[PDB]
Amino acid sequence: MLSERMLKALNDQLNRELYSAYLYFAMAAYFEDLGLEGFANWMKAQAEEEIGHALRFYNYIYDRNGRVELDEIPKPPKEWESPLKAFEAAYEHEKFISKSIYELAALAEEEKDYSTRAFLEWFINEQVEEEASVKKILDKLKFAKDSPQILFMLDKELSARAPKLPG
Amino acid sequence: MLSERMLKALNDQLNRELYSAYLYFAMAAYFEDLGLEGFANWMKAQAEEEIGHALRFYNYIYDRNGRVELDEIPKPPKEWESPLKAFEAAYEHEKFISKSIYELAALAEEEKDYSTRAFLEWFINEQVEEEASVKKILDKLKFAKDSPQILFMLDKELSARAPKLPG
Amino acid sequence: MLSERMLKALNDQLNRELYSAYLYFAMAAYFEDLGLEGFANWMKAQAEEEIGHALRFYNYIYDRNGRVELDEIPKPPKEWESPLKAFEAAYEHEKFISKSIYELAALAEEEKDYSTRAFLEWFINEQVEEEASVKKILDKLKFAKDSPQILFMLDKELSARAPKLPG
Amino acid sequence: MLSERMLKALNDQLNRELYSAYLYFAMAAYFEDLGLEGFANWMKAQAEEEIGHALRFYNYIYDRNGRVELDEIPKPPKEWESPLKAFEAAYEHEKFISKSIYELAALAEEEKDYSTRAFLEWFINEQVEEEASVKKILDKLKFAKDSPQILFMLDKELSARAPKLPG
Amino acid sequence: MLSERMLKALNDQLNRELYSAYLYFAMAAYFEDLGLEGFANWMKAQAEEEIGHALRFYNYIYDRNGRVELDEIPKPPKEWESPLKAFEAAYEHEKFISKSIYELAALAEEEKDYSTRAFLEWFINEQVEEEASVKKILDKLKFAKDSPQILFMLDKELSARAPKLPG
Amino acid sequence: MLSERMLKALNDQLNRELYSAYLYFAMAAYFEDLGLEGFANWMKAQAEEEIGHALRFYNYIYDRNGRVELDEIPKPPKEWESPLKAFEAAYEHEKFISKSIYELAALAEEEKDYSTRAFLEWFINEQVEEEASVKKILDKLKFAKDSPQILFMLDKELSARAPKLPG
Ligand SMILES: [Fe+3]
Ligand SMILES: [Fe+3]
Ligand SMILES: [Fe+3]
Ligand SMILES: [Fe+3]
Ligand SMILES: [Fe+3]
Ligand SMILES: [Fe+3]
Ligand SMILES: [Fe+3]
Ligand SMILES: [Fe+3]
Ligand SMILES: [Fe+3]
Ligand SMILES: [Fe+3]
Ligand SMILES: [Fe+3]
Ligand SMILES: [Fe+3]
Ligand SMILES: [Fe+3]
Ligand SMILES: [Fe+3]
Ligand SMILES: [Fe+3]
Ligand SMILES: [Fe+3]
Ligand SMILES: [Fe+3]
Ligand SMILES: [Fe+3]
Repeated sequence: MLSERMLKALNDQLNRELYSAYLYFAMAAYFEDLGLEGFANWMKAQAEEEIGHALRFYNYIYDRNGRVELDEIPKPPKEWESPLKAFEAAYEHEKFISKSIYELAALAEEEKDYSTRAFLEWFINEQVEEEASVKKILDKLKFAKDSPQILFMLDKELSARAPKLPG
Repeated sequence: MLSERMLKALNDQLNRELYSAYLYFAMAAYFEDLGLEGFANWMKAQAEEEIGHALRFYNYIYDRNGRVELDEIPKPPKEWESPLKAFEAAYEHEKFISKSIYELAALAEEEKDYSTRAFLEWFINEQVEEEASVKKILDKLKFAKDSPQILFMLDKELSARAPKLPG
Repeated sequence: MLSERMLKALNDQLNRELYSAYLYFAMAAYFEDLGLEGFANWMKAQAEEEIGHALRFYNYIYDRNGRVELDEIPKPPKEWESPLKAFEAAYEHEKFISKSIYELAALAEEEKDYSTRAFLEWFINEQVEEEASVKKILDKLKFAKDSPQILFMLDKELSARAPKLPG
Repeated sequence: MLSERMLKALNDQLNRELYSAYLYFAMAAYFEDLGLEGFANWMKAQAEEEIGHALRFYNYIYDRNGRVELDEIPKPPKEWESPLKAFEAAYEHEKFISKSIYELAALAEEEKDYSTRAFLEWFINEQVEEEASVKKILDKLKFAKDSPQILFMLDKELSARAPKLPG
Repeated sequence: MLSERMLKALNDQLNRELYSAYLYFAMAAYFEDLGLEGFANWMKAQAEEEIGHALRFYNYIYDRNGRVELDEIPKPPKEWESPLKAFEAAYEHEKFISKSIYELAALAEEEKDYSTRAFLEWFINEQVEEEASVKKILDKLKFAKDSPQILFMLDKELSARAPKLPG
Repeated sequence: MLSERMLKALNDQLNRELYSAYLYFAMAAYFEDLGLEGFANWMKAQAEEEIGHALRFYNYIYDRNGRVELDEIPKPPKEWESPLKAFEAAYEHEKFISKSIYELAALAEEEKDYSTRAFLEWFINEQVEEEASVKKILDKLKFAKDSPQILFMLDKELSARAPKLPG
């Protein structure tokens, strides 16, 4: 009840979600190094959220009597010219993930797989939230052009988002 | 204050820890497919634990004013002849990690890197626990051999261990 | 991320929501004049609800990186021949809001704009409720055709629903 | 508001849901007479859940100002060759309901009936959950091929789920 | 301990109880269509109650080492000329069920099946309550003759009896 | 008890208050668009307050046995050159509402309408507060001429004024 084609498409997205976790982890390491601990914490929390997204794909595949297959996780970029550029890349990256979702939605419509299409509604809606969140910080970073004072401040605000795992 | 060898070595250990997260996750998918939800949830818990280990290097590295670098994470194996064989691989894998910790310890001693070597004590003691914990289960499995009545009971026990994240 | 056709239909639907708030406020004022303070309040509660619906569009717009534009709000009718008529009016108004939404859904599908299509599901569902709830009363006012005892009773019932804001 | 074609199809699904409740009540009796009280209670609770499904249809039909009409409920099977063959029937049956739902979804789309499509969305996700929960147990019964020992411990696990009407 | 006859007769009453539930559900749909929400809830509560009655039979039957057989449940009337006539139809059905209980009892006494006769004692008493319950309402609907304003208040009186399952 | 002219002057001021809600809501969209979420929330709260002022007239008109008549709320401006400019436009708006209220006091005095003139005392005081409330913010904006860091902190302060409706 999953087509061989759809399974590959779902396992592929599961892999994109994990890569997406890892990129944020890479971004955390990058903010860490800049000393911006709040930014860094936000990125870890984001990383954890992406692992969550991956598990959602994992559970759906099992629910549909499929079989998860795990693929290499590409090595993410090490750095970025500035916090603003990191967020630009996060944004571009969320835009990339959405497109993959639409493509998945399209394939599910074409196959007449209502289950998978329904399962994806959740990601269509979550991605709206995901892009808006990244956009909102990206713009504050624009508005903070030649001003470390504001960078410092945003850093403190973002630190309110703590990754749920360590403790 | 970390020599470039040390930094490279901690980073490789960080990546080894992530690979284990992933190998264990790969094991969770293998059990899930067999419909052994107890084992499946044990592997996901084990997988989070490994991410934890990963962050300890992360944390240590930054404390010594290093820079983390994330590397690609290899495709894990997909399948195993049997639950026993997967636990065997897990056991063999932990033995692999323990040897790595020793190689790192020896590295830290030769360089007279007291800080790093202190940092590794935690890993020497944890790896004793890790090895013993997988062996216990692996032995319970040799004991079941040709008894699904026991795999059933083993599954159920193991379901006691659950991953934090989903919640 | 929002096409120009979408942006327009969304602001339009936002202004359509604001005008319902005003229409219902108009009916509140009609009911008040008939001394029917129960109906008048329920209408004021419905206005507040419509403003809520307008804020839902306002938010989705900004989330999709859009720009809200506020247009003029037409003067609503002043009078109706009877309580039954004003509810008939309000039912037809809801059936009209509904079709404005179906129209938005249709546009979204033509443009292959999954996020917007997905965001409207909520409105499709709320409208089912909106229509059913206006209808339940409408029905109770046909039963109460020529008999002010029941009209007087409905009034007390509907005063249960109060507007939250004057608090 | 509801096309004749649509309303008759919804009434037909309502009847389908009731025959489901009846089918599982039939499985409940089949299991009691085997002295599998756990199995029997599971099936009872399932029956109740199906009545709930029938009520969602009833509610939706009335919310669209339609009219429910009840058709006769056919006599269900009395017996199955074994607990496994019984769960095979249930699984084959949940698939049949899924198809009925997909067919309905296709009909709503074809007639541009957005409201009914949105309503059916809950059944597309619920059926995913339905088929999975029957498959987990179906597979457990395969894994207990010739083994009353496991059958007995399944019966005891299933007894956790219990019908609410005795209360 | 149950003769072929008693088993047959009992499995038959079980079915009538089920049909009874179905019939009340049918009147629930009828009252709901008229916009009589109170009356409609009352009838759904009565339907569950009848399912409860079926369960007592089901439980007695397995108590005596019998086997429950389920039979098809016939189409009930869609429609009544008025609320009063539904209630007349209701009452007549309750007397019909009572008569079938008495025959059951009488067959018990004849075969000298003390256990079965004793089981029915519950139903003998419950039926007294059932008929009285229906008659009170029946009679109040007569008292309401040409008074929508009374029917309104009766509906509101009845909304206090609510079905339990939806929760 | 209300002169034909008074009612008209009261209904106009009612409408003026609604237009105020709209104006402030426009300025909300404006600030939202700049990503100044705190100004945006302030403005949404003030929008609500304005709706409150309208209801005050609405209540008075019905107390004195008048009828409320609602008029078209015109299109407010979409844009302003800067946040400071918006607050200048709002001060100017409030000053005009004030003038509007004096004209109403003068009228009621001149018509020797004592009820109406006393009703307005509330507004004469409220406008003092309104004007000053805007002036304080407007002046802080002058104070923060070419300093985005002060714009930022002022945004965080105003964020404390939350509208009361999203809940
Ligand atoms: Fe994601
Ligand atoms: Fe994401
Ligand atoms: Fe998110
Ligand atoms: Fe480890
Ligand atoms: Fe380990
Ligand atoms: Fe451990
Ligand atoms: Fe609305
Ligand atoms: Fe509405
Ligand atoms: Fe509503
Ligand atoms: Fe169902
Ligand atoms: Fe089902
Ligand atoms: Fe279910
Ligand atoms: Fe009964
Ligand atoms: Fe009865
Ligand atoms: Fe009773
Ligand atoms: Fe005002
Ligand atoms: Fe004001
Ligand atoms: Fe004020």
